[PDB]
Amino acid sequence: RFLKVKNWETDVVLTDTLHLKSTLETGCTEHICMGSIMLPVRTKDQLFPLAKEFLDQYYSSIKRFGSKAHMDRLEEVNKEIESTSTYQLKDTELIYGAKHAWRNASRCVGRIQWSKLQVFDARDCTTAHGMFNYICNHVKYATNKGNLRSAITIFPQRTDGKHDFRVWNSQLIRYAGYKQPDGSTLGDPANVQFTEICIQQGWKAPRGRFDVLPLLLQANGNDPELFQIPPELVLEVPIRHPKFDWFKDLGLKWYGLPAVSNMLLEIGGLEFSACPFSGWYMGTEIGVRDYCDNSRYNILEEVAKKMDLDMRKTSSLWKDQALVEINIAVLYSFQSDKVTIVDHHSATESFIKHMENEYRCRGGCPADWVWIVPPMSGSITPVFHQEMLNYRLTPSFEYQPDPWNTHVWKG
Amino acid sequence: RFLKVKNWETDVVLTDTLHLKSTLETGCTEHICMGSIMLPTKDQLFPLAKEFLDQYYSSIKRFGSKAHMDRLEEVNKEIESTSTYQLKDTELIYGAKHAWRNASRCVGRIQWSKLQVFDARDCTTAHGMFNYICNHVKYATNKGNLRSAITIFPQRTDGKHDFRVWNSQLIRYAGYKQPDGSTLGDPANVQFTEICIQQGWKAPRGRFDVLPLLLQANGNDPELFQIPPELVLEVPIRHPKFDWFKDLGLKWYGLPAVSNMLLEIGGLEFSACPFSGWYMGTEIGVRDYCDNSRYNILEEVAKKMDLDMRKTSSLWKDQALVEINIAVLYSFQSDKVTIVDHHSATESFIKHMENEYRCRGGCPADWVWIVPPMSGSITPVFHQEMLNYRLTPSFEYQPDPWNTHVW
Ligand code: HEM
Ligand code: HEM
Ligand SMILES: Cc1cc(N)nc(CCc2cccc([C@@H](O)Cc3cc(C)cc(N)n3)c2)c1
Ligand SMILES: Cc1cc(N)nc(CCc2cccc([C@@H](O)Cc3cc(C)cc(N)n3)c2)c1
Ligand SMILES: C[C@H](O)[C@H](O)[C@H]1CNc2nc(N)[nH]c(=O)c2N1
Ligand SMILES: C[C@H](O)[C@H](O)[C@H]1CNc2nc(N)[nH]c(=O)c2N1
Ligand SMILES: [Zn+2]
Repeated sequence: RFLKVKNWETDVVLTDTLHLKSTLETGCTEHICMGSIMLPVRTKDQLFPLAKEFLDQYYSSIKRFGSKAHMDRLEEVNKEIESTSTYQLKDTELIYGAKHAWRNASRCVGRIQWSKLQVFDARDCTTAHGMFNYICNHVKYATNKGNLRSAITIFPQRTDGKHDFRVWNSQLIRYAGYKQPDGSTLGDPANVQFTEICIQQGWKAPRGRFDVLPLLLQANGNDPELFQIPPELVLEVPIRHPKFDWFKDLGLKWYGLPAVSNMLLEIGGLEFSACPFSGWYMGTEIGVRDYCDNSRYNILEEVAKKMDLDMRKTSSLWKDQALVEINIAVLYSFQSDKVTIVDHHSATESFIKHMENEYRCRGGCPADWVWIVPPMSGSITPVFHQEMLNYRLTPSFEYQPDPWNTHVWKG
Repeated sequence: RFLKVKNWETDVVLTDTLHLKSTLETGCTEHICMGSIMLPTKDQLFPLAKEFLDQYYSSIKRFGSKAHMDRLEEVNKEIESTSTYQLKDTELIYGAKHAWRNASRCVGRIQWSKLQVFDARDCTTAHGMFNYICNHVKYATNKGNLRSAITIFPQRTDGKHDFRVWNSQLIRYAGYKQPDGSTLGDPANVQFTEICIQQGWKAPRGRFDVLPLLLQANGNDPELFQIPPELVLEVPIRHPKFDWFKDLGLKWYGLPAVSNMLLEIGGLEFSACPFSGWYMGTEIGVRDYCDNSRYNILEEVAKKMDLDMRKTSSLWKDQALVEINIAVLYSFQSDKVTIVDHHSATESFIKHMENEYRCRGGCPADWVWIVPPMSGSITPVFHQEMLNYRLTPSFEYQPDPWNTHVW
């Protein structure tokens, strides 16, 4: 069965057949849409179908479907599963797998870049210290002195789920936050809980507004250990505004490398539970969400103050006014320092073109509108007017519970 | 099956039980989410009627009472005979108010229980419909102190006797494309603005030309009528800071009044049912003025602001968009015409959601439509998980008359 999506701005219609190859389930039914819900160990029995499915895709993409090499590989994975209850991916398979997961990520506006991903294979890693080493090379390579490059590092897959590799950090680089006894937060409120663990694990806290957290790393199901990213490796950008000279005196800066480290890469039924990946920022991620969410740095008040806006009635749109100024400043700061960044008009325009192309070549592009539309200026970007279909393909990135909620402490 | 929703800005958690009473379908399956898609007999009539009368009698705490059963009985008899039935006034009022209460795409529902219902079921002609509509407009407008209202024309019968209002809103500006290539006035209304001339309207050939009402009673060819200009309240748009703003010569009408929808009560189809309330600011400033296939004034306003229009990253569109929206709010407020800003309306709807969770056990809401088209993440609805499902009574879309009416 075929499906059509329409663009309401341009009247362009497209046709999805790709949703037919859809394995996983959405959370919705005929009677309920869960489209805005934030969050919607394997036996051999369930493993071999998922293995075969994946290897069938892999072998079409290299145009060797049904080849002797396709058949032998199947045969060999089969054997290894019945013998060992799991299997190992070839290098090329891991590469293709990680690229496809990104490509299938329906919540990512950045997917035009999907085919340029530097995959680091850290499947020989055995210790935390090893993890730290791999991650440092990740950070340095992806940073590339401000000329950011997409990359991901892949640690050893789950086995019995008692020997997990995890990167406790949600991102490799993120600022501390510290709840004060008067109730106010210093630094990033998003990171309070994780900062406390870090403190607990013996991290000595500088207790400033922009302290970079230490990596907290678990190998082979062991207790996690702390490590300090070398600060020479952490690219940061001081936030100034092109016209507003007082802007710099707000004391704000942000780091340049967005690197998500808490998700799970599923490839052919294998679970890679530490797979930190990184790209570059869309301006709004910092300027709208990081600075301006009420449960984050929440600088709207102080920026609006300094702008002397009328703050006495919301109807003055003073909140909206400051929000724009702050995003102007984020883009200007990064561009001035030659650190890769993309604005939301440009990101969304690019994505429309990716999506169209994806329909042409692939028969579809799963896309989550709730997440693809930017958190400011929604309707003046072309994605707002784009109908999208959301469905789950593997390989894929999935969420996983926070490790402190599930970890068996060794002491 | 007892579902939770979380606010991620406040950690507030509500449990939804109301979705279990869902009678309509979404477009979504286990395998595909369609959340972002704009438009996805005696027999079936009795259950629909029963289900409706059941909620009615329950709402007035007379569930399973004498009066309840008798009514079920009476409606049963009438169906058996006439192949339809008629709603009592009280039911009609409940039906409409509830159709609005169940509108998952509407942010303005905190107001749902104060809808003024005008029973136009006794109407028989376009002139009649015109008269009923003018009274609606005048009552609703109320000199700027806008009031919610809906006017209900007769229900569908055999579906060749349909009452329809061909306009998509009662009050909308004409659109005509010119030899030059582009468009004058409002590009959304081009096709209809033609159907009006292709029907005999002389057009004042201007921008903000209020279009003629085009009315269809009992299935007949539809007829033209000009709403007395004195009944169309308009607001000249100016900026509280920028005096050149007014020189763009922009105005907007005060009365948003949707007129092409179909209202379904207890299986009955009210296909002419224009309803109106008041504007949230962004509807005009973000959508009407700034959409590319609408008035598209951003490029023009940005100029007068002397912004850097060289590169997308100066956020000039965004900068302008805010000022425009300041100007709309400012003007309406100055002229004491009712209007609500997106911050206030979303705060109100969060409050409404609260209310509905504890009083009704839930509140269907379509996130894609509830979050405003600007400044999304700084309004509280952005961070609010919503569950979307279809309840009844309801408003529903229906095909453009001209594609359908037998001429
Ligand atoms: C090229 C630079 C990139 C940009 C500008 C970009 C943009 C984004 C943005 C704006 C979001 C929504 C995040 C939010 O606002 O909360 C997102 C989500 C996502 N992105 Fe991309 N992205 C990029 C690279 C990548 C890479 C390299 C991967 C993995 C290989 C990736 C995978 C995802 C995933 C899995 C999500 C969903 C997160 C979730 O479900 O919580 N992104 N991306
Ligand atoms: C009180 C002032 C009101 C405000 C501020 C309000 C606000 C809104 C907004 C912002 C939308 C999304 C529309 C768009 O962007 O195109 C909306 C849609 C809707 N509203 Fe309300 N509304 C109000 C009164 C009413 C009344 C009186 C009714 C009916 C009695 C109603 C029923 C609907 C319906 C049925 C839709 C969209 C239907 C669809 O597309 O499926 N609204 N309204
Ligand atoms: C609070 C919260 C709740 C929840 N249920 N899920 C989440 C995860 C969502 C998320 C949060 C921050 C950063 C990203 C990331 O997606 C940010 C990112 C990553 C990459 C690689 C590139 C880029 N431009 N941006 C994703 C967060
Ligand atoms: C182009 C298009 C195509 C399509 N298939 N559907 C639509 C959506 C239908 C719609 C359009 C404009 C305004 C409203 C209305 O929702 C606008 C409105 C109505 C009321 C009563 C109050 C208020 N504040 N605002 C509804 C649009
Ligand atoms: C494609 C997308 O579904 C469509 O543009 C929707 C999105 N959200 C909307 N939200 C509102 N309030 N009004 C709209 O017209 C739309 N349009
Ligand atoms: C409730 C809702 O799902 C949630 O607040 C979402 C909405 N859209 C988003 N979109 C992006 N890009 N990032 C987010 O964190 C969110 N949060
Ligand atoms: Zn859905």
